[PDB]
Amino acid sequence: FRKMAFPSGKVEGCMVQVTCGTTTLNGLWLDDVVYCPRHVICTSEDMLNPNYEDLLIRKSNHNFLVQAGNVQLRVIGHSMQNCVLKLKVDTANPKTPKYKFVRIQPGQTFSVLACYNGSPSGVYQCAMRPNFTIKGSFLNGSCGSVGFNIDYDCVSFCYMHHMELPTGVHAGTDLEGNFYGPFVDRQTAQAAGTDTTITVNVLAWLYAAVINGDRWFLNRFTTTLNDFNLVAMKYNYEPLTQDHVDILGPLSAQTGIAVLDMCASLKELLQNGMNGRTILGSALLEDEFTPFDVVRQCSGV
Amino acid sequence: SGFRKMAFPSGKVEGCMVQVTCGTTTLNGLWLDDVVYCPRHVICTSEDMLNPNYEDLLIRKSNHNFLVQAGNVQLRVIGHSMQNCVLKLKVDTANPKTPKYKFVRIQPGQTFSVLACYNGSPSGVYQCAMRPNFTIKGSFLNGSCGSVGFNIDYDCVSFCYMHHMELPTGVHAGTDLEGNFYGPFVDRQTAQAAGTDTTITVNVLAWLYAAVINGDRWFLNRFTTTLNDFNLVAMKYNYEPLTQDHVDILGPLSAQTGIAVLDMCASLKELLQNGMNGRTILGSALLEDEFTPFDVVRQCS
Ligand SMILES: *[C@@H](O)[C@H](C[C@@H]1CCNC1=O)NC(=O)[C@H](CC(C)C)NC(=O)OC[C@@H]1CCC(=O)N1Cc1ccc2c(c1)OC(F)(F)O2
Ligand SMILES: *[C@@H](O)[C@H](C[C@@H]1CCNC1=O)NC(=O)[C@H](CC(C)C)NC(=O)OC[C@@H]1CCC(=O)N1Cc1ccc2c(c1)OC(F)(F)O2
Repeated sequence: FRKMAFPSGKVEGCMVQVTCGTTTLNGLWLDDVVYCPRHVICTSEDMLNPNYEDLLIRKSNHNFLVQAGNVQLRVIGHSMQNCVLKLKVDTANPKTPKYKFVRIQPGQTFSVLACYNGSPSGVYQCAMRPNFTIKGSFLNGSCGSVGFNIDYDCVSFCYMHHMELPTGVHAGTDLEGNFYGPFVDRQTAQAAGTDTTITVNVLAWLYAAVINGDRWFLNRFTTTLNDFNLVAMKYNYEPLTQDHVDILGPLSAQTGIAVLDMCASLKELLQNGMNGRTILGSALLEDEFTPFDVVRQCSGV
Repeated sequence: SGFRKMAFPSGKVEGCMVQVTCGTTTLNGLWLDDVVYCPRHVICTSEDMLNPNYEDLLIRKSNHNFLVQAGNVQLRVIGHSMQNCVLKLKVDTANPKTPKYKFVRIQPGQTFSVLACYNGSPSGVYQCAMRPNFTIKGSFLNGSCGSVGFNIDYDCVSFCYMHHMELPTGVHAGTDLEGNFYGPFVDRQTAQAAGTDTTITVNVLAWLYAAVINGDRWFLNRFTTTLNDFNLVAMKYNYEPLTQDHVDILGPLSAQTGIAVLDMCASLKELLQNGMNGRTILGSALLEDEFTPFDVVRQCS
């Protein structure tokens, strides 16, 4: 059972390089518009406390160099929507997929296409943490890399990358330019709120470990939803809602394990530990698979 | 901690996937220039899979018995031949999305990305390591055969794996793109068993180098060993012996850290013989063996 990213080709065809001054990062080119982080317009000194509206009015279209491979695209207009800069260019991207912009919920997963200088570098699956960070792999020059999900042939973009926090986690916006979380695109040290574990996802992953014939963790005990949630919250796990229980049905039916029976198993693991043993390889409980993720990977989408 | 299994962007390979059908048996093929490569067992009915005679099955076949499709568009077959366990179908159209490519045969311990495909359609991409027993731990469902594993160096796709089967323990086996199986497996629907697996020592050493790069270096000792002494001890812990090629591919990390490979070997030996003693490395009490030296450099630097 594998953490699996969406095929990235439809997104690769949209990545371009955007430069302003000595600053270079990635942009996303959809039809005749290039989307990128607005802090591209900032110098070193600008980044410590940037008045973006002020810095933006002092720029011309010709301050922005956009490159699709070897080809420069001419910027014929620019505007700003929250923390994203939109650069209108004179050519349409014929590789534009069917797409939508979505804001994802904490606990949901998406694929990241990490890019440098407009060139795709790697792809991997991430979850929006409850504290609205993401545990990504992003180096200098990764900004403007995007996160996405694919449904049929439609790409739903949900994340654009802007920053790293001192703990090594990452923060960014949706494609409307609104940050996930209480962060700001200024070069200052920013801490996140206390993170919590995505309980419905841990439960999905336990079911997966069962489906792959691993069940040392199961038990005869059982629990009410509320008593589970009391213990969950004590251990900085998110509460489990009835809709979460509903979502887990399919995995429940599949294995013949009632959701609340699996909650009892997870409660025992929280309280006792893994006593050295491991599940699907991991010394640690995994919380970045949604129920959909586990199912779709026992379906074949 | 802070390391992710990261796959290569899959777009260049997505542009090469097709489906190949013989009667009702459909699997995936790889379309490069005017040849489609696929597992030869596409020519087998279930009765043939039980104990197939491939050369006889192939002589009964003509070009017009092979249905090759890119999406729903038929690609006409104008020639067919068998190379080891792969079928080569000459087609009348050169794939306009053919990337720069080569066919490489990887060594155990090397990692690659798998683009899991069904009916010629990509479902997901993920990183795999070739185990020392020549199996991989994939996520492969019915209809996945002919999915390929690859690395991308610059813009050149090195195809190293094509999927053919599952083993009784639920791990996976297949061939290179010349059709030669990795490991002592054959494409027949008979129960086969993989060698007992071992830990990929070269990758563990890469992981220790990664830890040192990130400032986690308690396990470094003042000592060294010969390669032979290390190998004899390591085999007692179900670790793979190192090869000269392993020593060579650790060169860049050795140089980056100034820690000679054989000194790191001595550090590892001490971890094996004395244990971790309740310590963590990179956040874990488990040594990771599915990140190659290349993987470490790509995520550190
Ligand atoms: C893309 O332009 C780039 C992406 C970064 C670079 C390294 N990894 C990334 O993800 N963005 C930025 O550099 C971003 C630009 C601002 C104008 C928004 N700055 C940034 O991340 O600066 C440091 C960061 C801002 C928020 C915060 O708390 N810090 C301070 C900090 C201090 C020490 C750190 C650290 C961040 O990350 C660390 F590496 F772990 O150590
Ligand atoms: C692609 O055509 C397909 C891929 C399979 C489908 C399920 N997972 C896969 O990887 N290949 C085959 O079905 C393949 C075709 C033959 C011509 C090789 N056969 C196959 O995998 O047959 C079963 C397998 C062959 C070697 C072996 O020992 N077996 C028997 C077996 C028994 C019990 C199993 C098992 C395999 O896998 C298990 F799920 F773990 O349980």
